Amino acid sequence: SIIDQNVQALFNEISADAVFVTYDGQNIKKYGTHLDRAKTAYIPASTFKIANALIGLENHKATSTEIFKWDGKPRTVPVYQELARRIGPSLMQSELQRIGYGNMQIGTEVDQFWLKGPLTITPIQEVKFVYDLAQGQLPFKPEVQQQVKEMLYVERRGENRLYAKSGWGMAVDPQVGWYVGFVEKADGQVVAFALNMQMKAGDDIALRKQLSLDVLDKLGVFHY
Repeated sequence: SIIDQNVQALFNEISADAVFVTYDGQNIKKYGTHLDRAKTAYIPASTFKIANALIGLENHKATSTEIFKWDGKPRTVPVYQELARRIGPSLMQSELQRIGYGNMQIGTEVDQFWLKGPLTITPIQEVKFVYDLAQGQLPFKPEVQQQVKEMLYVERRGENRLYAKSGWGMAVDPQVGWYVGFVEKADGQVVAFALNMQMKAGDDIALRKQLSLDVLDKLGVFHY
């Protein structure tokens, strides 16, 4: 109660339209200025990178070394567009259906469907997806799930490990901002999370991360 309250107090300090969803395998919890956002569908933007990498590796369209290398070039970080193209529309479509990702619609010959639509996904879907990833519970090779996990690795605090992916849909209006991830605790326990907020042009690039970390701190889940 008092922790939930204290988190709710935090969202007074900023005027952004936002939700923060957590999932621990059992309960969805929702915090923020506009809780309706949790069950609203938005374009994944670069959060799609999570599905693209999994699908690419599972169907032998890239190795993890190749993806890790592409991700680390002098250069945020976007979907590996060449890999999406190697997967191709037919396979992407059937793989997204197979795994149940968002609305599972990519259109027909849409180049960057994660940026333009028609693909969308709720925060609640996002947070359950990366939870499944964290626990090896997606229908992919365990090795593939582990190597996608490590692509998302941000930070360690003790043996509490933070994993995250940011997104910013600049081509939809209103624009959408994502910070999706999970904290894998030292014991083994996992708390998945999703920041979803409305973005503007000229907004601070660092705010999604910093707001998420402040929530995770208040929640007792991770102390950056």
